[PDB]
Amino acid sequence: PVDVSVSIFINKIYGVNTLEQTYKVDGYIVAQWTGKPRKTPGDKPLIVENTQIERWINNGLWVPALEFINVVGSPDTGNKRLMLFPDGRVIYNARFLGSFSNDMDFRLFPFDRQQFVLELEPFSYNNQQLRFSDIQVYTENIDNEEIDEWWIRGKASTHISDIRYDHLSSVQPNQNEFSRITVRIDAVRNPSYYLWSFILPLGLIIAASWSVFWLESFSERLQTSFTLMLTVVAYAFYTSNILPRLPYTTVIDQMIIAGYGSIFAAILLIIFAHHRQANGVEDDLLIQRCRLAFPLGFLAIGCVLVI
Amino acid sequence: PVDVSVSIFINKIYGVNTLEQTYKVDGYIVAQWTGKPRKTPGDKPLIVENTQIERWINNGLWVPALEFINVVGSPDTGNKRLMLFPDGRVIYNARFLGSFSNDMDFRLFPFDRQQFVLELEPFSYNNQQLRFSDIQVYTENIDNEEIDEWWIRGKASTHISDIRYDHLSSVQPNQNEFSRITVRIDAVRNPSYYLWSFILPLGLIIAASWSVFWLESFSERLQTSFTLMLTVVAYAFYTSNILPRLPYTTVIDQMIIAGYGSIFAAILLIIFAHHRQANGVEDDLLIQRCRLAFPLGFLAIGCVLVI
Amino acid sequence: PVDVSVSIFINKIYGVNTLEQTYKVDGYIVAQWTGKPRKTPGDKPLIVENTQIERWINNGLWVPALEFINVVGSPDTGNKRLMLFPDGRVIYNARFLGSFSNDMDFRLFPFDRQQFVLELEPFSYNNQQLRFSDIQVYTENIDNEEIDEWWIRGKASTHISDIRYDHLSSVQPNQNEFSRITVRIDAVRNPSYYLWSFILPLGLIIAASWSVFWLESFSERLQTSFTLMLTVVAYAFYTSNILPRLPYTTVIDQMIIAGYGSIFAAILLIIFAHHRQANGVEDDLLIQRCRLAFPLGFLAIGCVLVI
Amino acid sequence: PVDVSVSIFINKIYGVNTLEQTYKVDGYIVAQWTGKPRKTPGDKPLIVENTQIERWINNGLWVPALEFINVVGSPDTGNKRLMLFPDGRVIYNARFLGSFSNDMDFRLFPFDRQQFVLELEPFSYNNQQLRFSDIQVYTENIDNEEIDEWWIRGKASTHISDIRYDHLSSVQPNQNEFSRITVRIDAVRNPSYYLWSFILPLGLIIAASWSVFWLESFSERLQTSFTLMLTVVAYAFYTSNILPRLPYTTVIDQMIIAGYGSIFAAILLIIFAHHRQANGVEDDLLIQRCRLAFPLGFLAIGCVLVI
Amino acid sequence: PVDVSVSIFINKIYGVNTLEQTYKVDGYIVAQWTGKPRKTPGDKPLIVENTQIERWINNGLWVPALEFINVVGSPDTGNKRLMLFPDGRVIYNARFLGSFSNDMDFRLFPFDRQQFVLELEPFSYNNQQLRFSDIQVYTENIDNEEIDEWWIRGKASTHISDIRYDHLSSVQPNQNEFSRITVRIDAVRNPSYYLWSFILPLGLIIAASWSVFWLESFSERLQTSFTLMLTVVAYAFYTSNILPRLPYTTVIDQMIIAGYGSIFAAILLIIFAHHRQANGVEDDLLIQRCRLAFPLGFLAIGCVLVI
Ligand SMILES: CN1CCN(C(=O)O[C@@H]2c3nccnc3C(=O)N2c2ccc(Cl)cn2)CC1
Ligand SMILES: CN1CCN(C(=O)O[C@@H]2c3nccnc3C(=O)N2c2ccc(Cl)cn2)CC1
Ligand SMILES: CN1CCN(C(=O)O[C@@H]2c3nccnc3C(=O)N2c2ccc(Cl)cn2)CC1
Ligand SMILES: CN1CCN(C(=O)O[C@@H]2c3nccnc3C(=O)N2c2ccc(Cl)cn2)CC1
Ligand SMILES: CN1CCN(C(=O)O[C@@H]2c3nccnc3C(=O)N2c2ccc(Cl)cn2)CC1
Repeated sequence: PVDVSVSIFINKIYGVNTLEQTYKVDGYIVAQWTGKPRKTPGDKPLIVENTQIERWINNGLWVPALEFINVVGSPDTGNKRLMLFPDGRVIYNARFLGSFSNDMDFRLFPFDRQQFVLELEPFSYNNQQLRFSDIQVYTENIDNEEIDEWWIRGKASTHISDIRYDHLSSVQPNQNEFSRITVRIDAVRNPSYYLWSFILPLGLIIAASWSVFWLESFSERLQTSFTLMLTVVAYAFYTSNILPRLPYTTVIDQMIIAGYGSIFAAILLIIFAHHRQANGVEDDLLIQRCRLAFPLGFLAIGCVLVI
Repeated sequence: PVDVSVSIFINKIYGVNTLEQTYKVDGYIVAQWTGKPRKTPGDKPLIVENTQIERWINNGLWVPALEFINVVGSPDTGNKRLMLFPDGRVIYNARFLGSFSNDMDFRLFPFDRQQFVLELEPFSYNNQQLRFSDIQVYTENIDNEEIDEWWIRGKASTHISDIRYDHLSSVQPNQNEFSRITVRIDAVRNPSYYLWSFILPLGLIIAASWSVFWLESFSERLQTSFTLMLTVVAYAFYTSNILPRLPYTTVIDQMIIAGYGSIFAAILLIIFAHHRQANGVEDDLLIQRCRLAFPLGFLAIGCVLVI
Repeated sequence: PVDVSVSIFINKIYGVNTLEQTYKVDGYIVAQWTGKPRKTPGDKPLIVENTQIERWINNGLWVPALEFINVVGSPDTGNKRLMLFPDGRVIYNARFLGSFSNDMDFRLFPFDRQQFVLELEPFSYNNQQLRFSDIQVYTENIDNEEIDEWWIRGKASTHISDIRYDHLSSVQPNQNEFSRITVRIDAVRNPSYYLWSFILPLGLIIAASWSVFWLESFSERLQTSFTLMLTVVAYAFYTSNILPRLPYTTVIDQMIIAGYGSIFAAILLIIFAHHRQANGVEDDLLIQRCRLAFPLGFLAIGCVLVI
Repeated sequence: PVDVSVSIFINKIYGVNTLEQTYKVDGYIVAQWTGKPRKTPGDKPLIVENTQIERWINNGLWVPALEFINVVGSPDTGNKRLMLFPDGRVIYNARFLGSFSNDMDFRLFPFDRQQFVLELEPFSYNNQQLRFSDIQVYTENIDNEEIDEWWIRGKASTHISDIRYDHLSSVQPNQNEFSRITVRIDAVRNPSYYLWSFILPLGLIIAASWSVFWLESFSERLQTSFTLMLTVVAYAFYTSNILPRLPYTTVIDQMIIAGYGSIFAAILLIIFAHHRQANGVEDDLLIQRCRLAFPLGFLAIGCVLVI
Repeated sequence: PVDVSVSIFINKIYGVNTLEQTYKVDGYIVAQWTGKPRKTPGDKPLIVENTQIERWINNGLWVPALEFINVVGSPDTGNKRLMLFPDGRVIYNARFLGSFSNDMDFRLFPFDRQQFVLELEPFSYNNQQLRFSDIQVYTENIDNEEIDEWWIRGKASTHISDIRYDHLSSVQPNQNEFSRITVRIDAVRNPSYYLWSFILPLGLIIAASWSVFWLESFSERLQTSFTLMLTVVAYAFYTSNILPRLPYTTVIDQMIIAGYGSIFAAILLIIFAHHRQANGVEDDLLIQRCRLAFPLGFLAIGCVLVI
């Protein structure tokens, strides 16, 4: 059972696709194992780049194909390198840019916590043939957190395991466990942009909605919530067109639903204030003055949606 | 007639193109058929990965090309593996990402039922040369329905059948039936996002539209439905910029039309109210008070569109 | 002069690009021609799939390149197959997906009739070297038009001709006419979406524009016409974002220009009615009541557009 | 010094990318030169299609690589052809699709004059080794300009010149001038769509803005200018979503700023009119009756854009 | 320790992706080194183009792969050229187009200062095997600055350095410093388009907002502030849709925030003016006439955000 020791060097994690639950990783794989000793020129290690690697594989060099289990599509492999040592050991070094897949929950956007994952697994060789000895992951990142969209928490957490593959086994009974390296990088979204540019003005819109009650006439009170309604639509349009695509409501979506709610609720009280009377124009002196009543009724219903 | 056994492993079904009637399928194919026995190194099955498979083919390994009938474009093939057993049998295993085509009706969106389909068929060998012995499909999915756009329902239908290509047959008469594997995976759309952020406020807009009759003045009444019209336009827009491209009207698309209708029907009633008179300002006390007439008249005419 | 029988089987015609004048065709080419008899294994027809065709060609197999004349870029090719019969004859079968070029008039959108074309031609052999014996095209489609964007009308037109490249001929004089196959598929656009979701409400906006004249005051008449204008801009905006980009105006675009007009004409009359007076508010006592005059005056200006 | 004759046949010029200063050119390249006499099968010219050309190159056939100096990326090449004549001469024919770069000024859009340029040059051979003997360009386009976005004007300009790369020469001193073919194709934009759907309504918006002065009251005069303001924004938007992305203002863009200006200037005058007084309500019966004054001040700013 | 002399020729720097922090570079690499003397045809340096380069490599030509350290994905390579001299020296020449990554701060857009960076380093060989003797960069760009998006300021930066990978060294101890060429080009953004088309009209929007205090009534003062609010939303939208996407606010983003605030402060002062009284309509003679107060109060807070 060949021991393969791995090092992944992560260069940039970028381009998160909310819809596809996808993110881009550029970096390097280094894979090392020990073969039977060789005679290299001089005595110095033999270097074999790109094209020539296939030539060595033809003359019988075992260079096992390691699949990125959760890569969507197949990665752009940059340069490849075989490092063949005379003491026997073999190093395969190559650059890759890949699009990777992971479960991503975006429901509390723009306050999501996500985690970026890599899954390596030898493509054709079982655990009894090729085994992952160890893995080091190097996230050569740090600093400039507010210039980048995401805050990396940890240093990269790792777990090597055995996967079975209990569908038709049968082919090779007793031996259908593959060893799998699983690298996880934890991360937090830097919400500033979304707070100041989406959350804040959506609030000023929402708040200023409640100023509909400081209007004197019923005609004023009502004709204005129609403009005010048109505003939340202008906003939802502005919001939706800019924000990441998801198949669900995020927190910001709910804020917008709440805007439609306060305003539609406003419409109802306002019409109600007017026509519920003991004459015709008996506008409920206190209900018309719910100018404080439901702004804080919104903030109570607001603090409960937080739970 | 070579018996070929297939097993398809479905990893991710994503990216439905509504206009193109398209979806993405990531997975693995395993194909097995049995040959004349080989003398393999050691005695354990021989592994041939990617490039070396072509090398084996140039030397006469029969690897029959299995075509994805309904793949739009030609799939992204990942690692390929030939697994050659001494008892003769041959296993072809490769990872694939493909764009598949199937008839998709999205009329009752966002509540569509869809079925993601795969059709396998040997590219050059007929039922009398190469035959599909059996096929199993494994969708090793589970959990997180409320996170995903699509909810898979069954375990996946399978069907092997025989296709008669009766166009110039003639070339090889009597032997022009190809055997076809058909996988069908049932699905339902996640209607939550479309309900809460589209259906709901669209209703509040349509509903608030009716509050125009609670206005005292005629000029207020009329000038108002023009802001109100401007609303359903800004809203139809927000919908169409965000919702999926189609060549037909969905349930939402209709709501928008009924939206335009209520307002335009209103405008007419309002002018009628005013100008159908025996003086100038004889507003039909009852017709100006059709505040209940067409709000509940909209629910009957609205629900008849459901039949 | 080698006789080539061609047969194209059309699977999907999708993805029309209105600015670039483009469409996608997925299907298969089958080309048949006859060589000197071969000694094939058994005596049965010899099959050569993908990778191997190029190999036979290094050993002198003439497999002439047939070019897609009006293809944009170079086609996505699926599986290749040579079918080599012992009596001499040779059949080439391949799958393709290509983006094709053709003149397309979209002036009468959403009611265009279009025709999707394939133009095949030998890439290197003239009419005296390679000639198209015949060509048949099978678009084994039918049914479900109300699901697809386009409705195919005919069964496909065919045309074999001779193309005379008379630019420097000279090199090989008297012999530079290549034989060309031309396929034609007629189609009609499915106007349903555009009828209900563009034409109808745009008609309602314009119609409701005319309701400006039932407004009592001048202040009312002119201000409401500003909202009216903004609704046509909001509509102008919703139209252009969803509708296909063209370098010319369609029918829907004109309805829009007509909209801005009916509204701008009213602005002018409305100011006129009021300021053309013998006192100050002498709205030409009758002209303000052109409530019927220019709506049907619009429909006549509308039918002058039948020309 | 090898004499090479070139002929380019342009099939389609399309897809102008304003931002990147790029356009697509599809066509064929033909190059002819005279080698040492050969013995071809029969004695008529030998044809070598695609794959097979490298094979001929591997055996010492000089097929010199001619680079498209201004191509963005590397061209999509379709079928390749070698034509080997017994008298020595060699013909290289290939189809290409390329994105080419040239300086493009889009300021006076939608009436720009652009020129599509192709630049050809041997990649590895200097003027003393390989020289462009002559070149002719064929624009086999014609008819129906009214359906196409761009109108090709001339019959294509041609220039063979010598480029002196005087950077370290040194390597090969006295000999580092490359021969360069320059093709120029002038064209004009189809101004129809933009005149009718941008300029005409952009104008009617700006014009109707001026009706603010026929409003009687000060509220009306001031408040409407705000609604009037929102319209130039909504119009600014539609303009921006549809029109080409540039790093500078176009004519229309300036038209839009002028819309914003006329309205902001009106805001001031309207306020000035009201408050420049000898009472409170000394509304300049005249400055409020600059109803003719500043529409022609706009026609003046309009004619100043020409100076 | 092989001396490699490098020269980069920059053709075009374009296509900057703000979210990915990406930009496109088209140009040429020249690499020169001296090997052991060769026997070339004639005595003139031998030319080996594209395809034939690998053929020389398979015969043992050392052609070391130079990695673009900071490239995103792997470059589109055009023509390659090997120039093999009799005296030993070898020149590698290739055109390339790549997307490169560099840290980009876009906080004070549109008044950005950026620097476009290229990083070269041998993929497999350290400082002791392969060393960069010198490098010159030629950016033969100039002029028409007001036509191109970015104004290249300095000439070109050059820095050869030694990178110490101190990760498992071990494998090759004492020798794991690679020599790195770093090219820096400074550039400044052309702020014209965003000034004249964004900054300016945004300013006129904000300013014309303050005129709400010149309105006589409270309803005039309040209701208009809502149309004023919807106008900022409209502008936010138009801005957002056109401007480059980033994860943080730029200057324009703040202007919009300031716009939202100014309107909300107005909603407040205005309601307050009205209800802070000793009667009911005692509109504070100074606070109603904060017509100068907070137009200038915005200018100090506007001037303090700059400092
Ligand atoms: C990464 N590597 C290991 C797994 N492979 C694989 O084994 O494929 C399928 C697979 N994919 C998903 C889930 N289960 C299975 C399974 O049981 N397979 C299988 C089963 C038998 C044989 Cl001979 C080959 N493959 C592809 C290459
Ligand atoms: C998957 N497969 C079966 C179909 N092949 C082929 O049959 O293509 C066509 C095809 N496509 C669609 C409908 N009918 C036909 C037909 O009659 N064909 C055909 C073409 C050539 C020959 Cl020799 C025999 N048959 C190619 C490979
Ligand atoms: C199908 N086809 C590809 C184009 N080929 C070719 O003929 O190239 C050009 C071409 N393209 C478009 C229009 N006319 C011509 C012409 O007259 N050509 C030409 C010019 C010289 C020689 Cl030797 C051969 N052909 C020939 C066969
Ligand atoms: C078509 N083409 C191929 C590449 N060639 C080349 O000359 O590239 C560079 C280049 N590109 C742009 C501007 N100047 C130069 C220069 O002086 N070069 C150069 C550098 C070294 C050597 Cl040996 C030869 N040429 C020139 C002709
Ligand atoms: C340009 N070139 C040199 C080095 N390569 C390389 O060094 O890969 C990794 C790498 N990438 C990023 C950061 N550090 C390292 C490291 O220490 N590696 C490594 C791992 C094993 C061996 Cl033998 C040599 N080097 C990449 C290609």
